[PDB]
Parts: sequence; C-alpha cells; structure tokens
Amino acid sequence: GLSDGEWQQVLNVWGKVEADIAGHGQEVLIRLFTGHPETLEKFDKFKHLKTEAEMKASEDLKKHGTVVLTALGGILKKKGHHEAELKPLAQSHATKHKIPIKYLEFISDAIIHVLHSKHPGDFGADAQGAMTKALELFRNDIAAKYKELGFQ
Ligand code: HEM
Repeated sequence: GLSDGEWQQVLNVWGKVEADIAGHGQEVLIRLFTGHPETLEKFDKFKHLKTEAEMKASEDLKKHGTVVLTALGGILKKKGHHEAELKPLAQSHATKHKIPIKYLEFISDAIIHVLHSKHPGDFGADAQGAMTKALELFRNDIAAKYKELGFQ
C-alpha cells in the first residue's frame, strides 16, 4: 500500500527508465544473470550466453529487456490497481516458465542496483523507498497467485 506521494516518486523514477527502456532492460537482465546464474537456466533462448560480453552483444536480450520493463511499467502506472495486468504474468510465470518467487526478489533488487548505477546521486533515499515498496507490492500480489496455484 503506497500513498499518493509515494506513487508520485515511483512514476518520477520511472521517467528515467522510459528515456532508455532498452538500455535499462538490458542492464537489469545482465545484473540478474551475472549475479544469479541459475536464473539464466530458465531461459532457453539465453542459456547459450556464457560471458557477459556475449550478453552485452545480444540484441535479443535487449529486446526481451524492453518487453519486461514495458510490462512492469504498465503495472506501475496502475498505482496498485493492477489485478488484470498482473494475473496473466503470475499465471505464465508460475505455470509455463516455472519461476520461483525468489527470482522475482532477485530481479527487484537488480532494478534498484541498476538505477543507482545509471543515475548515481540522482536516485535519492525517498525515491529508493518508494520504488522498493512498489516492487514489494508487485511481488506480494504475485505471491498470492502463486499460493492459489500451489506453486513453489
Ligand atoms: C519484473 C518482473 C518480470 C516481468 C514484468 C516479466 C515479464 C515477462 C513478460 C511480459 C514475458 C512475455 C510474456 C509471458 O510469457 O508472460 C516474460 C517471459 C518470460 N519471463 Fe518474465 N518477467 C519478469 C521476471 C522474470 C524472472 C525473474 C524470470 C526468470 C528468472 C522470468 C522468466 C521469463 C521467461 C523464461 C520467459 C519466457 C522467455 C521466452 O522464451 O520468450 N521472468 N516475462
């Protein structure tokens, strides 16, 4: 549950992402894959990537980063009223992709890391607080759908 002022912070931060969605999306996925190599194994189309240089050179990885952040941005712009947008993603990630909630924690922290890396000194403590709460809400509502489905 976020206040209006917290949502305003989230959507202000998101403007930084929308200025370069593919570059942010690329770095988020690279941070996930390099920090948690078991996550790469869930992607049949990226498992061939052995080095970070290959990851950086991959145009399909940048494309998928755009898909991921476009979906997340659409959810964030709903300011918590995201049941219709979140349900299909929860269902596909639990039932088709088999993504444990832990990996959603990993990608949430990766987003925070990338924001500080690309905007050092320009991602203030209030902005980090609000973005973290928004990603916690996203993860928590996914977790509720995972429990419904019995998925671990
Ligand atoms: C911010 C969190 C994330 C969002 C918004 C997101 C969004 C998406 C979207 C929009 C798709 C394509 C449509 C679909 O299949 O439902 C997708 C596919 C997928 N996602 Fe995610 N995802 C997230 C996190 C993750 C994580 C952490 C993993 C694994 C570690 C993952 C694994 C996958 C896989 C394996 C696919 C299919 C890729 C392919 O072969 O085309 N997702 N995701």
